[PDB]
Amino acid sequence: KDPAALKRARNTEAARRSRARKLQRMKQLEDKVEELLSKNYHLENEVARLKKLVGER
Amino acid sequence: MKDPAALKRARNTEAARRSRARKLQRMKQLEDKVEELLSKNYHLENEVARLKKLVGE
DNA sequence: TTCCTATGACTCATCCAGTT
DNA sequence: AAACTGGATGAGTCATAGGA
Repeated sequence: KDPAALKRARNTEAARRSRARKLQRMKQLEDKVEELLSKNYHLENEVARLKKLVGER
Repeated sequence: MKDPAALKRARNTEAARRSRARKLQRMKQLEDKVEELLSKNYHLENEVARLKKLVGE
């Protein structure tokens, strides 16, 4: 192992934990986009229900 | 002396430029929708507070 | 066989952070 | 210390999977 050799198999792992970590950062941004659409589904229905027992505007 | 292989890299290297613009744009694309959706749903939460005050809970 | 791209993995040159 | 020690980012290149 030169310090370049040591260094390379170690950088190679820090490039790794980051692809793994970059995978998670988008799988979550998919979920915050999911739940927000389930919340807009239930919320505009809720409005149409209380809307009905009063007026249309 | 030359480029057999310098054509295979200058093309693979375009392809990695390309594959990486896609991931860049699905990521900014979803994040705008997290801001957008967020915004619709506060307005709707307010309209629901209001119609449950016009009428009730 | 043979060719060709799209994506994972590894290397390189930076650059940044903690730490004393 | 804008230079120790070692991790971490961006972009080219390598190894492979899939496609035709």
